[PDB]
Amino acid sequence: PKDRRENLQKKLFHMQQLLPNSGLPNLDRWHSLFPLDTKATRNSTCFGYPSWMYKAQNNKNGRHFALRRIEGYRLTNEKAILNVTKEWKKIINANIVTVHEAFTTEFFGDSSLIFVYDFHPLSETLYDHHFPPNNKIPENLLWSYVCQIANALLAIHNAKLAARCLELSKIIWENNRIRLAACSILDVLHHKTIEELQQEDFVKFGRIILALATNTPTLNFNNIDAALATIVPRYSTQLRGVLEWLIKPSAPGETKTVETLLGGITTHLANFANFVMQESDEKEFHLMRELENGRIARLMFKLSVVNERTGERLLLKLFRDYVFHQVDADGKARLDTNHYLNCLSKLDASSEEQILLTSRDNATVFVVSYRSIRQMLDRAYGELGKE
Amino acid sequence: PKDRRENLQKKLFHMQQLLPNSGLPNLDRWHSLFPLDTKATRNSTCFGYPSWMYKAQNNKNGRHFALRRIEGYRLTNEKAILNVTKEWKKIINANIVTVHEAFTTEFFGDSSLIFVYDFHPLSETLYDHHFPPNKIPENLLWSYVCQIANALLAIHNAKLAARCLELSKIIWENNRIRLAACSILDVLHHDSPNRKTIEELQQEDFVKFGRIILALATNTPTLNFNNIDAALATIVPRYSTQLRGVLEWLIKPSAPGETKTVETLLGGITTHLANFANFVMQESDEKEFHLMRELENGRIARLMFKLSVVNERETGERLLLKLFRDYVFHQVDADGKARLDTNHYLNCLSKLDASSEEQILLTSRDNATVFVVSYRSIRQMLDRAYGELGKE
Ligand SMILES: Nc1ncnc2c1ncn2[C@@H]1O[C@H](COP(=O)(O)OP(=O)(O)OP(O)(O)=S)[C@@H](O)[C@H]1O
Ligand SMILES: Nc1ncnc2c1ncn2[C@@H]1O[C@H](COP(=O)(O)OP(=O)(O)OP(O)(O)=S)[C@@H](O)[C@H]1O
Repeated sequence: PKDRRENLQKKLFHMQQLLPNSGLPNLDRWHSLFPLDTKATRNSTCFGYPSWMYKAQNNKNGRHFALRRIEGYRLTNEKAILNVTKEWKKIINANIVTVHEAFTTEFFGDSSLIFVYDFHPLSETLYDHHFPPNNKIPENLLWSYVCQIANALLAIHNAKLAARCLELSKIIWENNRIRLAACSILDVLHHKTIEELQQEDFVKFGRIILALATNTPTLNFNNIDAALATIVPRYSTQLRGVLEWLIKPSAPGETKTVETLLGGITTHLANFANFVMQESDEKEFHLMRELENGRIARLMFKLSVVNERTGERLLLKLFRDYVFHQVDADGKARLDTNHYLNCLSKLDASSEEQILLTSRDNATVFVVSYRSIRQMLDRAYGELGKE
Repeated sequence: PKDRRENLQKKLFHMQQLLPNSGLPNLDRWHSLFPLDTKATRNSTCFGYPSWMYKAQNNKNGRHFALRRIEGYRLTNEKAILNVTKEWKKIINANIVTVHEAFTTEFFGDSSLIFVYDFHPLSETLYDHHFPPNKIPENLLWSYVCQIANALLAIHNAKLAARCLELSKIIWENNRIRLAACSILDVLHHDSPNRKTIEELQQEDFVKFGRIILALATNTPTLNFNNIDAALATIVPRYSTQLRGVLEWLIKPSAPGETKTVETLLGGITTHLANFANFVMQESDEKEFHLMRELENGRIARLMFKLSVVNERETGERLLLKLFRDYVFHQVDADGKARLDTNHYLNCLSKLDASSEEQILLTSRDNATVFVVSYRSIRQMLDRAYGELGKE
């Protein structure tokens, strides 16, 4: 479908996107740096330092990656990078943006620390997404968020680690898929036990969901119980119950763990697993249909290698003119992308439909089907492979 | 990849796939019936009647569906088909082959009852897959447990039961399993003495659940009543203790003080549902990269469309596009023989599509002149020339 296709068109387009007038310094291992930031203002609330986001191409493999730059940071200990990235690089999770390495650079005309993450096109912060630069969220979507975050914490926690940074602005959204996008950063900048940090995780978890449910971006100390009571008419009591459990501190004799929360999740984990599957299935049928592009592109390779290098190949020449050199009555071009598309669709299927191939010298004209032409193309292409 | 390319084409070929000499009769709304039974033998153990499987194309929408034929069933009551399919038609679940309708027909030269299901290409029965005509990994077994649990959850919350729960009636396709005989016994037992309650029937599901997994785990197709506890102690060394505990919980009838529900099983599974959920998600992501690649192919094809339109329509700035085409596809070796290289073709057009800043050398027909040019420059010459033809 169209929305799915235009989403994919927007993803591929974001990756190629550049800014011809931009002046950002090329790194030793990176080039084509592109800004990901959506506003012109930066605060040090999130990191303790100003932050910049960029899309860049790797010089060695050419793939695109995301770089989070921390402004005004000087390395005072090579252990702070090495003792953190050694643990976080290993963590691979569908709801955590994977980090690869961390290094300092001086190319920004200052001292910056640079983290590399997987680049996810069209990702926008969960904050900006539910609170635009200027109603209520379905409960199902809220449960989608809880399950995804639960999946992440289970894995982080299975590594004797903690998220530390768990906020609306550091979780990326892309078609209802959310990921933790600031991992391993506070781990480095700070050099306090992991368990208490793990407990704060549950707390930060709760405020994020609570914020979305009550439609309030900024969160205060005073309404952890007030805003908790605004959700009972709009949402189920089960929802309010989970939020209450994550956010409230005590857990007096047996402290909060992810494994205990899961039974709390229950059907939504099963339901959720069902949803991702319905989605993986829908992509499967959508994939098979696109396979034609590969079949069509591969046909164009063959036709172009053969053309213009005589014989049976004359028809193939006459065929290209038929597909692409069509003109209107005044001599004006009859550009029709659909025509290009439909000829090749028919060529790929070895369609039995017939066409008229007039030579430049009009004395001879060939009546032929797409099937025959298709068989002719592979033939000529195969004879070039013999030598 | 080779496997990814080959698996998906095998799906599309199977949906369209034919057998001309079959002699099979078109129904009131269906045509082009293609047989799916892979074996030459039929027993009436599963349904009580011989069964036949077909793929058929719908007369109205042209889409393919699977039809399970029950040979020799005479309709004695319409309430049997309405009362059942109205509840099951409502259920949409990824581990359940969705059922649409049920009707009788006489086109087979007899009395047949027909169920229509969604058609899932390249599907094979869980039985034939693991027991064809060394250990099954534990990860895969939990995947089956999670999927079946997912199905039972949806079924049970609909005040229904699986009824049909066997290896031969579950289809496997790339580690994805689905129940493929649902709503049938609902019909075939719709009219019989001593009916069990949906509550009692729901309990049998759990028992059949355990036996299926147990069967895969003990790698014994045939399972007997005497080894429900015997075959159960062989898996603690091969498999984890959690797994044995769950099978025991599912299979044993007793439900000693309370009877078993899926909601209770779910909490028993715990991390394995997350593991599974995490896995399906990553696999769904990989399809996204393959998807984008194919969409990319569309962009490459659209570039060559433009390029083919311009070429042989020249000199000037279009002479370079002509020379670019020679550069990409008319490459020859030192001997003079053609140098076919799809990779060369591929990487050139990728660079053309990205408006790469990389430069390449374009030699003219006459070996005297060579153009130092970038893909970006080539790209801008290409789009500029293509736009100027729509202007006239
Ligand atoms: N792995 C990633 N892949 C792609 N885009 C990403 C990735 N991680 C982050 N982003 C993008 O980078 C941005 C990071 O968020 P920020 O720009 O720091 O939020 P912000 O609030 O606008 O800026 P502040 O206030 O200075 S933290 C998001 O808008 C995402 O779109
Ligand atoms: N809903 C379905 N969609 C696609 N293929 C299906 C479906 N249901 C069953 N099949 C295929 O049916 C084939 C065999 O059908 P079955 O009736 O389940 O087994 P069988 O051994 O051929 O027949 P009997 O009578 O049980 S011995 C399997 O290889 C499956 O791929």
